[PDB]
Amino acid sequence: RRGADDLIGINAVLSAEEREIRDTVRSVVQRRIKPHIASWYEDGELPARELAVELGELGLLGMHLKGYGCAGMSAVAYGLACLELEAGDSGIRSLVSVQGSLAMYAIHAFGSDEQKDQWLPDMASGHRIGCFGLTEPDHGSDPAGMRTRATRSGDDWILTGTKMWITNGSVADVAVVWARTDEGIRGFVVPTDTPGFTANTIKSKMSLRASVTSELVLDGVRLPDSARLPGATSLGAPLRCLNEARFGIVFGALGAARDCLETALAYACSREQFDRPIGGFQLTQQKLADMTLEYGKGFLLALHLGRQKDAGELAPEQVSLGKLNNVREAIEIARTARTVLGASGITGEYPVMRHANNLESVLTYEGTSEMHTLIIGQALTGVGAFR
Amino acid sequence: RRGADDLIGINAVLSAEEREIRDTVRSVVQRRIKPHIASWYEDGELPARELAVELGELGLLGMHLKGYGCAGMSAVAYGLACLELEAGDSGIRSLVSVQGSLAMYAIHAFGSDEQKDQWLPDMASGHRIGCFGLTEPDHGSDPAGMRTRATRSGDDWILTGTKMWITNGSVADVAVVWARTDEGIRGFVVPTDTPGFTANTIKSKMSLRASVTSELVLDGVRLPDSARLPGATSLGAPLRCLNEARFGIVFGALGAARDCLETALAYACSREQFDRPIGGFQLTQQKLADMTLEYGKGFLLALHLGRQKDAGELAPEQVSLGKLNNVREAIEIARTARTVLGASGITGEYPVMRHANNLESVLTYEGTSEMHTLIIGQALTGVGAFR
Amino acid sequence: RRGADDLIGINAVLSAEEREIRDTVRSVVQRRIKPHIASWYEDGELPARELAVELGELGLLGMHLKGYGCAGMSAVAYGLACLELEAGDSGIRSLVSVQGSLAMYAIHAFGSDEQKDQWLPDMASGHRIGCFGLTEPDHGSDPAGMRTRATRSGDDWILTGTKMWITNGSVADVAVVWARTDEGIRGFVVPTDTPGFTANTIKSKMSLRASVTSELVLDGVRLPDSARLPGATSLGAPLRCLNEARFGIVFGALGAARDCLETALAYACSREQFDRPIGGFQLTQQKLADMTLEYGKGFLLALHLGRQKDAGELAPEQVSLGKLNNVREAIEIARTARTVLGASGITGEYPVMRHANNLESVLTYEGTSEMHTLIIGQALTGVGAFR
Amino acid sequence: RRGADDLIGINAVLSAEEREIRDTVRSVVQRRIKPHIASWYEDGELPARELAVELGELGLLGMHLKGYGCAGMSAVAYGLACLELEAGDSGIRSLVSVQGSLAMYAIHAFGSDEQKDQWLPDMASGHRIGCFGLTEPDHGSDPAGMRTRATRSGDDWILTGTKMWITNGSVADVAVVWARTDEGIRGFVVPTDTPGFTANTIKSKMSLRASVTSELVLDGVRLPDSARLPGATSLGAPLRCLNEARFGIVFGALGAARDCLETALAYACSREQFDRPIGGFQLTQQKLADMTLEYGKGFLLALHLGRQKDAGELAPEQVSLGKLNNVREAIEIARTARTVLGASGITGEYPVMRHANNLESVLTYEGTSEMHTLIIGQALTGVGAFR
Ligand SMILES: Cc1cc2c(cc1C)N(C[C@H](O)[C@H](O)[C@H](O)COP(=O)(O)OP(=O)(O)OC[C@H]1O[C@@H](n3cnc4c(N)ncnc43)[C@H](O)[C@@H]1O)c1[nH]c(=O)[nH]c(=O)c1N2
Ligand SMILES: Cc1cc2c(cc1C)N(C[C@H](O)[C@H](O)[C@H](O)COP(=O)(O)OP(=O)(O)OC[C@H]1O[C@@H](n3cnc4c(N)ncnc43)[C@H](O)[C@@H]1O)c1[nH]c(=O)[nH]c(=O)c1N2
Ligand SMILES: Cc1cc2c(cc1C)N(C[C@H](O)[C@H](O)[C@H](O)COP(=O)(O)OP(=O)(O)OC[C@H]1O[C@@H](n3cnc4c(N)ncnc43)[C@H](O)[C@@H]1O)c1[nH]c(=O)[nH]c(=O)c1N2
Ligand SMILES: Cc1cc2c(cc1C)N(C[C@H](O)[C@H](O)[C@H](O)COP(=O)(O)OP(=O)(O)OC[C@H]1O[C@@H](n3cnc4c(N)ncnc43)[C@H](O)[C@@H]1O)c1[nH]c(=O)[nH]c(=O)c1N2
Ligand SMILES: [Cl-]
Ligand SMILES: [Cl-]
Ligand SMILES: [Cl-]
Ligand SMILES: [Cl-]
Ligand SMILES: [Cl-]
Ligand SMILES: [Cl-]
Ligand SMILES: [Cl-]
Ligand SMILES: [Cl-]
Repeated sequence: RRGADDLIGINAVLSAEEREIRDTVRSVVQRRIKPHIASWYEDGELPARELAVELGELGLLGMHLKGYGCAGMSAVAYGLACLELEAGDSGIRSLVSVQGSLAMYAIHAFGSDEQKDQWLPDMASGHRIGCFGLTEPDHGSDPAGMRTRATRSGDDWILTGTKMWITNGSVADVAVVWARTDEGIRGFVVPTDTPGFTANTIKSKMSLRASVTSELVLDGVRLPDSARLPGATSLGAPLRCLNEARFGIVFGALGAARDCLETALAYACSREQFDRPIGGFQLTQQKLADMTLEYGKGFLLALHLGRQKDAGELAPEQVSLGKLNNVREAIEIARTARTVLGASGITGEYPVMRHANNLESVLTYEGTSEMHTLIIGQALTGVGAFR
Repeated sequence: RRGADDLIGINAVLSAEEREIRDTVRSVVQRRIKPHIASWYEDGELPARELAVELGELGLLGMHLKGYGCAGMSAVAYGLACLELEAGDSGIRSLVSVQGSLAMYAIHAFGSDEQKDQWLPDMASGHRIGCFGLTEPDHGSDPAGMRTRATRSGDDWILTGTKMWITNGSVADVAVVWARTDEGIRGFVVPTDTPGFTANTIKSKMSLRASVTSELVLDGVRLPDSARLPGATSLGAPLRCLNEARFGIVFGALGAARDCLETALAYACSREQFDRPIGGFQLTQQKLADMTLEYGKGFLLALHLGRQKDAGELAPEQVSLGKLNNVREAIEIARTARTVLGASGITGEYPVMRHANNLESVLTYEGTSEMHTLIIGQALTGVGAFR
Repeated sequence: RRGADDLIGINAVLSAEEREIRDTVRSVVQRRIKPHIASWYEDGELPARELAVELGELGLLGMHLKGYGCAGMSAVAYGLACLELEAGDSGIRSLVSVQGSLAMYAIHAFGSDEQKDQWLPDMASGHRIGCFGLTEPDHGSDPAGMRTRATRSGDDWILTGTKMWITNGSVADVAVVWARTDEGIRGFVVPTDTPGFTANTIKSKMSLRASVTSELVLDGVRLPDSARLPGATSLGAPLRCLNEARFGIVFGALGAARDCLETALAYACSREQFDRPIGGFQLTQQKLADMTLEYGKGFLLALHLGRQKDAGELAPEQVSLGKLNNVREAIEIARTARTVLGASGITGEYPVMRHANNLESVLTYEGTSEMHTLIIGQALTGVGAFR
Repeated sequence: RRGADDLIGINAVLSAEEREIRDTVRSVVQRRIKPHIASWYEDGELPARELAVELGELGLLGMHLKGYGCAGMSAVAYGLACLELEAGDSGIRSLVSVQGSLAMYAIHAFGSDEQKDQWLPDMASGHRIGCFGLTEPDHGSDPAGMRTRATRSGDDWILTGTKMWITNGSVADVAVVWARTDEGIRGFVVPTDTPGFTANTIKSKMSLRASVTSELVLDGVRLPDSARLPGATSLGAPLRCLNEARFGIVFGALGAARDCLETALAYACSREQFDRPIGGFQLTQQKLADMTLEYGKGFLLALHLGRQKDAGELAPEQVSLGKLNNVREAIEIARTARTVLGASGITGEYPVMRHANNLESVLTYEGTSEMHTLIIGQALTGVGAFR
């Protein structure tokens, strides 16, 4: 029996430095996440604040950023880290994506030196948690239509609106909030203790239950001009953040896929029915071959994109190739794997249903499958088809 | 806007009697199931005993059986009832399938007059709950390999083994248990208070959470010969029961599909993005068209099979056409529908994730997709390919 | 071994009258089409004029029309006839569709009594061949944009434009030609000997090679006002004709599917590999089950639509369900069947490649898959998404 | 507008040497193959002998072999060459695959020095054409079951049997023929002028029409022992040859895909319907995105396998990943591309139907999709499921 990674030949196309980072994160996941995750997911509650500190002190927050206590690792090493985190759980990887590639990235890329120096080192250590308030109840795929507004009042700004589906929102110390102004989209560094700001936890989730997801109500929150991100002057600012986060998801989704594929492979060799291992039936082999193919193609695509990113050669339409492909192929792998487990596959004895349900959120967030199709389509044709 | 049933033209191919039964069950579901189901599913607990009484007193237990207080309705009317029940929830329809088409059916078909007279009227009223113990930890798709044994001891039988994944097991008054004997497979009517018999509820389910699913331990349970089902003399007896239950699932799965499709259709007309209803985008219309097609083809297949069943013309390989097709197409409808809802689709605000997760169990139980493929294949070729 | 029709149970849902018509057409196909079709297809040439006479004298032209020597058969019987014709070859069924459901239908529905009396009886006998000139080089899916014009000159009309992909065009005696005028779309009965009218046969076809497909050049063709179809006053006139033809295709495509499925079933039982019939392998059974399911669902959909049509209950969006589904599922059946035949499947020893290539034209013509998706989508949502 | 190769970023992961070879072969294809291929394919006839000389003198026969006038290029460069050849036509690439990776390879790997010195330089120049006789009428996927026999007669061998579907057979000077003997499978270098040897061209092909495909009849062909390949002592010998040829197909199939994708991309930008380029509709963009993804994933898989092959790290189950994936994804690309062209796509004005029909043979030969599934399955599970 050859495992999927062995059959694909993954280690041989990575460096020793990359493999070391991957191995380090895998060990963190096996030790600190996997023993608890079934319970956190079932309960829909996790010690998010304590976990952020743990992960930050381990060097896992802001991994792809430079300075301020961050790891400054390569795009490929960061990708491998995300893959390992998500093999643990997509909710856990989501906490990390929002912290580093959304909230910290926004401050790193568009913030004043005062904002960077105030927030980034404590965010890298996990002692202060961020969130990224873009989506609203009525505006998700079309953030250009956002209705949260920032209006001037003397030297201050007044922020009024509601953000929805905001990861980490209820446990966040700081919110990077996007708003429309009379001169275009702007972003603000919003301490969550500011009067007028409330965060409400979303309950009854059937996906991403080991993550905090919130409504943010900005009920006329008054901020000084110094709270504005000076470098953010258009919708392109939040979109640059999304493209950073999307890259991590390109790798991350493959971790959930891998965990499911490995589960199905092991089960197909151990479980017998009709006097042979179920892996000895053609219909089982078809599934295992198909899943291994999409995992391997997805990994080679992710690695290619990461190598391009490190070389400085990576556009949003290229990231969209990876995001469109790897998330939908991952969720199909999870679904197929569950069928191989039969009834055993319907409980948290195995990770497959958790992965499959989690991947519903990953499929939708950071641009739906349709959004990525249209981004790629526009690149290929020169014609937008969003409207 | 035309709804899916209107576009397909369903009412015109049903009788007034059939439509009345359908409407009656729909009203029961809307009144007695839908207001509570989100909570029952989340909690993984429901008042199963009280619900059985409610459903029985409403005429909904043993619907397709004749006599003993049962409705004696046609195959088509029974199918429509199952569709409505499952549009409520597959777990609820499962409680009903096990009660009527498995446990009562077995007694009705193979029982002595003493067994029928003792058990069936109280089962039809819901005052006594049954379960059907075929599957074991190591034998599911291949029940011919079952290892639960029944051995003679004087005039008594001693039953020893474990059954697993048994719907209603922990709340059952009576268990119809299948065992191997020196002269072939036999079935027994096992009061669950018999010494040596225990039932343990399976927890941590990610599917069918509004149903009771159990392990049955038969630790040398001593029964008189009068507990044996006299008419059951081979594996064909439990298989006849499965074919009755499978028929109800052929219709039932379409109810979960319908509920999801209707949800997606309504949302596509109400939700706007990029300044139009999302139903005004081609990619949305593709989904809605594809889902409506598979729902309608699945319904026409179910109706055809039901008409054959009423005419006396329905073989197991024909039932397998419906079971193979309608469950996998239903789960694909649920999955696709969830994508149309975006983030809103990930909570129990909408029924789609519950339906999709429930359908995992329906896909596996009563013969997996692979089993039905091989049943149809053997019919088409004359050659078995199970081994 | 049960054949697909036997497993589905088709004869039991048809009348004796319907079965008789079906059987009669099957015999015509077996005797007059199947012995020659491989040669006609390879050559890309067939005795179309002689064949039209044969088919007309057999009662097969204008089958669903009433009067003028036409059969006046039901929608269901007509459908079954089309299925049998296409099981022979889609090109042959195309000749018939254009003759009856397009060219004759247009005259029957919108013509003057003079036009009907002049043309229809000789068209029903096959002694005069029609064609239906809607599509142009630059306008296919959007016939509202057609640029062929009809302009008044005294009491005459002058028709100027080019029609393209016109079945029967080079062998037609009469062309029903659609044109834009200052008062909307109009249709004309155009004798093909009219000065200025030329028809050029399209060559190098890789599909529908046993059909004549042509360019029509109307180079200022002068016609009296009596050539205008008086009842045709908008784009809805040619669209009504298309909806008649589409209905026949709903059934027709299933004939090509059936022929391929039957071929694969027979081969799977006869061909041995690895010491068993290839039908004894699970992967083969998967294909045979899947194909049989889509054939049967497609047939039940077609029959349902035909029963609605006879009852007067059939809208264009309902026809589109059948056209969208049955053509794409038929072509997938043909493709899958070819794989079962291995190398033997690549020559005209078997009909599968001819059917698969023919179905490319059927998938595109009478509204592409995308057009039908959007017709169904608009019906479901109330919102057009063509633009 | 970004082309597919540009969007994927292919040149940046190749060397200048690799790009030069690719470019050289592309120019040969554009100049010597593309102007004639529509006619050769339609006619089912090509100047195969003259073409072999042309290709050999250009260095394109035996590209991956060392010595004897062969190019000795890397696995990656050879792959790129095959991709370019097949973008021309799969039939043409097939002539090359059989010449180099089957017939020459067999002699190179298992032949005596006398055989190598006699045959290989004239095969590399194209002045002598080879074929590879493994498949028989009744044994294709299971060559272990072959019935062509070689029996000893004094110091001679007598070869008796029929080989079928043999590329280049009717134009071959030499046939590498596999036979069963009393001591296992053996291979023979068979001059085609040997008495008793006849080759018959297979006609009525609907695929690979620009290739010669033949029946070989070995009617008691008498050969000296020196005709035996000394190094071939089991079924593993012909299988090693297949694994060499399969590798070239992993790349080759992507060339047919590319040509189709490029065709669809150009057409989507040029063709207007409903007042916009058809590439401006969402359903068109979905197709273009999906095709580009599978082309790019397939290319990254091929390149990965080629890099492994050059490093000495490439097993048959790894080759099977590429063969299974790239051929079925290529044929799906061709099919999808044809739909984008509408009616224009059904003639040889565009290359898509030729590519799609050619790929039917590529899907089947060198191991069917099912064979590759089972090779991968056995590697993953340790259990064979062929029987
Ligand atoms: C658990 C979780 C966590 C988060 C988030 C979501 C979830 C579920 N998101 C929000 C996420 O980014 C958001 O859900 C997506 O952008 C999709 O937006 P909507 O859900 O509003 O769907 P929306 O209403 O946009 O779309 C609904 C459906 O219509 C389709 N559609 C929309 N426009 C279309 C068009 N023009 N053409 C074709 N189809 C179209 C969509 O693809 C989708 O299928 C978030 N956000 C945030 O700011 N910060 C965060 O931390 C997170 N985290
Ligand atoms: C919630 C719920 C509720 C119930 C039940 C299940 C569940 C999940 N069932 C049990 C159910 O019938 C059982 O799960 C199925 O028969 C499948 O058996 P296993 O789960 O053991 O899978 P099993 O181990 O048989 O199969 C595992 C996988 O291997 C495949 N496979 C097996 N044999 C194969 C072959 N020869 N060729 C190809 N593939 C093959 C299967 O298709 C599946 O994908 C049950 N039972 C009962 O007796 N009473 C009840 O009330 C219920 N209720
Ligand atoms: C062999 C044969 C025979 C005939 C015919 C065709 C063929 C191949 N037809 C013509 C046929 O009706 C025509 O090909 C189709 O209507 C499609 O039009 P075009 O080929 O111009 O494609 P067109 O250019 O319209 O479309 C090209 C592609 O773009 C897509 N597309 C177009 N608009 C779109 C939109 N708004 N949104 C999304 N996608 C869109 C299409 O679905 C297609 O995939 C015909 N005609 C006739 O009048 N009489 C006849 O007898 C016949 N017979
Ligand atoms: C144009 C062209 C050109 C060539 C060739 C073919 C063609 C079409 N081939 C022959 C080719 O290698 C051969 O067609 C394939 O190996 C498949 O064998 P059969 O066609 O006999 O199908 P076969 O009869 O083996 O299989 C029929 C079907 O059954 C399936 N099947 C078979 N066994 C199965 C199993 N155990 N489980 C599941 N499914 C199974 C197959 O996958 C296939 O779908 C060839 N050969 C050669 O020696 N030299 C050459 O040059 C060429 N060239
Ligand atoms: Cl991050
Ligand atoms: Cl746009
Ligand atoms: Cl029941
Ligand atoms: Cl069997
Ligand atoms: Cl007709
Ligand atoms: Cl529109
Ligand atoms: Cl070669
Ligand atoms: Cl084997």
